[PDB]
Amino acid sequence: GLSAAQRQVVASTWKDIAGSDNGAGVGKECFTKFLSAHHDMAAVFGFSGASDPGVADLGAKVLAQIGVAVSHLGDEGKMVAEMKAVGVRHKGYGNKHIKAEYFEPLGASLLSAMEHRIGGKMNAAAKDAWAAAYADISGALISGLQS
Ligand code: HEM
Repeated sequence: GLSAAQRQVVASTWKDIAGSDNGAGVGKECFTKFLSAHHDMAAVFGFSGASDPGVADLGAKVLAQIGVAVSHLGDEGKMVAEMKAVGVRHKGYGNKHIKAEYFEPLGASLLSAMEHRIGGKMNAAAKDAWAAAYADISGALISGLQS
């Protein structure tokens, strides 16, 4: 699971990529590749491919969640309180599908995008900490997900 160092290496890489945009250019470029490589979900998000500005609307709003979740990682006292609520919302979306199997990929593929901003600071302890933490952030959302 998350370690004492990874949990810290997470808040150290989120205070640079998000900064003020909170990951605005991290979700629009992350979900974009996901929607494309994943056409079965492109219709679930509400786009016609990886060329719709709507993606930046979801990723930008999704990245923020991970940001608020990066300040807790193991702290599931409140972090899961909001994330768990997201799942309860996804289960009541329009596609009526959503799967945690897609979360991992959308999470791992996200790290490949993070390097875009802190490409000079994204070190091994940074991509491995967010790769293991993304499982707890997106995983905690699977609590209220899947009605
Ligand atoms: C890969 C599986 C996922 C699918 C298919 C999915 C799909 C969606 C869809 C369809 C929407 C709303 C579409 C619209 O804008 O009309 C949405 C919103 C959202 N998703 Fe996801 N999502 C997934 C994973 C995640 C994960 C892992 C997170 C957490 C990091 C997340 C966080 C959010 C947030 C925060 C919103 C917006 C809620 C708000 O209005 O505040 N989603 N998602």
